[PDB]
Amino acid sequence: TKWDLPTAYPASNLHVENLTQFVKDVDSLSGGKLKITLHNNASLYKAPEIKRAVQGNQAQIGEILLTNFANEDPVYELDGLPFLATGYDASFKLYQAQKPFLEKKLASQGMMLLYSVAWPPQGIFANRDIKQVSDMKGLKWRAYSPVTAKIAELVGAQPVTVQQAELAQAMATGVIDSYMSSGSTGFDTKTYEYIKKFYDTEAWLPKNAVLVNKKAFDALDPATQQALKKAGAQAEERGWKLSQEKNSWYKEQLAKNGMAIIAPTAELKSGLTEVGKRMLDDWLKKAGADGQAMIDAYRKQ
Ligand SMILES: O=C1CC[C@@H](C(=O)O)N1
Repeated sequence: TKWDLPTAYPASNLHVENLTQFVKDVDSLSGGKLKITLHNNASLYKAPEIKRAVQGNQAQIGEILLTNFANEDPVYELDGLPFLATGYDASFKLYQAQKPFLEKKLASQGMMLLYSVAWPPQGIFANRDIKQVSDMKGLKWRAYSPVTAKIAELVGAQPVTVQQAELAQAMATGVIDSYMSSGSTGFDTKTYEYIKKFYDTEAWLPKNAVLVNKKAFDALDPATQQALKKAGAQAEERGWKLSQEKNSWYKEQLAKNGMAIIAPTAELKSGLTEVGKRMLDDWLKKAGADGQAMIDAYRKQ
């Protein structure tokens, strides 16, 4: 059996490095009965397209950024809310709280959640001095999701969505001067050529998820199914591992390259916390009882 797996990120990206090992694990564990071809850097499907591609079984498996789908259902927005889970442990616990509801929602559309891994803690790339939220008014902001567009609007920035595959170009032509993302993305797009500061706000840790079409899964023999699930579990473990481990490497490498890595003032964090509380209120209202259940489970961990 041959499957195709689109990802929106380049070969050098930590999630794709992990996906590369994952496809090798599926081959090895399934004894070669399942071969997955990776289509990287949005070459086959682009970020906004991948969930629909797997839903229709155009690709049997695919990697998405959960928060790209925040407008479709509140469950997708959760790991993009600022100042709710601001480290790897809190992020993993938020994930565990979210997971049953993510799986339920995906199941309603004929998909399975294979594994999910957090991007590194999100900071602000800017050329400006930002000591408080007001210092962000009027920023030419690059969003990578609906939620990150909302955050921009809430700080008075002016966002435009640009996928990572188009980010280097958007910076090089000056359409955007600032954004929130990881040291990972900053490094991989050589953001240091155009933008000189990264405020290490660790505001959230958004996850990617590898989704599988249920019908495609069901067509496989039991051993091959189990090989895929085991490869999936190994991928989750390794992905969280590599995400956290490389985070310090990217920050120090960005510094090597002339970027100022700056811890946020208490004032900047408090202002963004206020934005976060507003967004969580809004989210609870959209999400209803399921939102409350998720937040309760997260707060119990
Ligand atoms: O850290 C991240 C989250 C999504 C991706 C991006 O900037 O598009 N990099």
